[PDB]
Amino acid sequence: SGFRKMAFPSGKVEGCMVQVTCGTTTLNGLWLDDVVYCPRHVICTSEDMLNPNYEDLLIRKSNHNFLVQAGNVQLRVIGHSMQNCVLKLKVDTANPKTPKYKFVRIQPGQTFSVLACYNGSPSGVYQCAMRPNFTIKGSFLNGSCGSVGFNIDYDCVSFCYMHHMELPTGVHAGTDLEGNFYGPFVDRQTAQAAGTDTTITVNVLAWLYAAVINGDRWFLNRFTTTLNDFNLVAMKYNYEPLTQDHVDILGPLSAQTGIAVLDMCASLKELLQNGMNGRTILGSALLEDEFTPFDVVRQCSGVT
Amino acid sequence: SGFRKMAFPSGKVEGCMVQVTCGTTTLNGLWLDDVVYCPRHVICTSEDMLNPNYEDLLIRKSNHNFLVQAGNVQLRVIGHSMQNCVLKLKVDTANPKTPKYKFVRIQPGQTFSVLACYNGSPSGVYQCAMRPNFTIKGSFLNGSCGSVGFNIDYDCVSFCYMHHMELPTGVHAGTDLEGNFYGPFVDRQTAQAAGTDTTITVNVLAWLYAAVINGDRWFLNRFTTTLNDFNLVAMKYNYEPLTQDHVDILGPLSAQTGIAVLDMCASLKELLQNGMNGRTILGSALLEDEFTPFDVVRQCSGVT
Ligand SMILES: COc1ccccc1OCCNC(=O)c1cc(=O)[nH]c2cccc(C)c12
Ligand SMILES: COc1ccccc1OCCNC(=O)c1cc(=O)[nH]c2cccc(C)c12
Repeated sequence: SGFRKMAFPSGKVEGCMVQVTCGTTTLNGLWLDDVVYCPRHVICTSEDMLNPNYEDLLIRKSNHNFLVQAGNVQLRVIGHSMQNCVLKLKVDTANPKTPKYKFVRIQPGQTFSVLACYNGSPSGVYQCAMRPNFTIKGSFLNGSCGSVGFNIDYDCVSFCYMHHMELPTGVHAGTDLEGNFYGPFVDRQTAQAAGTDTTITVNVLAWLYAAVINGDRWFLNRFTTTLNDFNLVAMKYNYEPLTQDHVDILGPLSAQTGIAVLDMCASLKELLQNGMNGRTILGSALLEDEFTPFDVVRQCSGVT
Repeated sequence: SGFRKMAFPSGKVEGCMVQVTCGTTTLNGLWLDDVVYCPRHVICTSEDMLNPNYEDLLIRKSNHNFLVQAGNVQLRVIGHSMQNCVLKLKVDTANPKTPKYKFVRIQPGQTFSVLACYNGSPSGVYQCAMRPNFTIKGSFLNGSCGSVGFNIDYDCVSFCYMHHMELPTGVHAGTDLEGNFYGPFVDRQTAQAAGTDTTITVNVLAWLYAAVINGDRWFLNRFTTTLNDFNLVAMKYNYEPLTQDHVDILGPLSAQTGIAVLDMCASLKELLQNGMNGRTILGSALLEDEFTPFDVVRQCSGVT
């Protein structure tokens, strides 16, 4: 028992982190097979970043200008290319530590672990959610660019995120591993509107199920509701509308606890309307939305 | 910017996890050099656990009865010994993945990362604190015994905890790597009183400094207090008394923010007496005590 914001073991990803330097800019790269992936803004200078002409900046760069160092060893760069907002540096040596991997574009509301790195060295690992507005509320300082987000299914790492920047609001933005930004963001130092965010309803319900499994049951009530009635409350409280696909994803947790999804919706409805009254659920005094139904089952079943 | 419950990168510890089987019990072992460390209760059966005679149970066991498997390879056990509540299985092969390491006994209020494992396979990593009453509020299921707690200083892993059991209250208990339990706990299936717990005051103050650094400043007020006045409030709210050693440890954060420790104590005093009034600090609606002053500086400075 117990419920924690658990990250995947980061070992397989640690073995892929390298340092990429171009001119005076240093950031992190991901070395998979004979390719190092990194944010394309590694080729910029402070003057460039207000509106960089990436095509022109990259034309002035040659293979030998990209300094890639894996720990203490230097990699020889034999090709370079820009794909969307990422640079792909072909190296002459395949990473011997390359795990089985996939590149995936995650959906908003899904979760992943971030391995925060500086100068190609891992510093920490944390679990987070891709917000409905495509930002991530991460923890990143100068030099963290190129740190990646991932999920691990047994021996396969699915890389879903590469960190590109911090918005003026203090939230984070990045791309999939093909360099396509999540959200409307652009790799420029400009004011960028992140859309209206909402709370991930399916995750809050999944986390209420995790609470019941772990013994925190005070919020269970004698009520039920309908998808329509629940969605009127979710609208008022800036929660994502609950669909039958979400109810279906919550099926296993509903079966495990014997609490019908709409009955859990009625508990959530009461917590939204009345608050927690100074009480806590799984050590939290707010409604947590960073655990998916899959995460709750995985944590509550011990998948390795 | 941003502040997360960040765990150390678990790679160096993942390479040390093995599966230990004795009879029908399987749990996790830590393979460092030519020794595998595991909880001594691996030699018990369900009937034994109410009050096991460990010396007698171990006498019936021979080297060949301890099945140690590192991934898919089997280790040959050439010696066994019990030290306090741990078993030390001498194997004929030194772990090639043994990082530079130390065994340390952490103090209550200090933090560490746990690499939760099942059948010798890592499943997840999370950050937690050793509670003032020597329990840990972890997330562990059946088979998690032998999972370890650690801290990493550059290339050196300081192992501080090995998981032994879940108390009937749902909190966790374990030992240092010499097998000495933290707290009054014994490795028996019995009702065991965990002492009165308190909130880690120095950590809550460190986390308020992390909040100021990251932009959450609403709780700062026009007041100050004394160590004596603050300690009367800390007594009433079951917080650890603040000492000058704690103020001294908070020196660097006080210098970074320019907010005197006693002025931050006055903000904490007001939050204890008035609550958060439906507001949040670093995404939390309660006062967080699982970040030490060292953790706050490390996260806010990017140590790798
Ligand atoms: C405005 O910056 C960019 C905009 C578009 C593209 C790239 C931009 O920056 C690239 C460098 N950024 C970081 O390394 C950075 C990332 C982060 O998440 N937090 C920070 C906290 C303090 C200081 C810094 C520099 C960071
Ligand atoms: C009463 O148990 C012991 C007492 C003293 C000594 C050893 C004891 O158990 C050894 C086995 N324990 C676990 O593997 C276990 C650990 C844990 O943290 N959570 C669980 C959640 C559900 C089920 C189980 C079995 C666990």
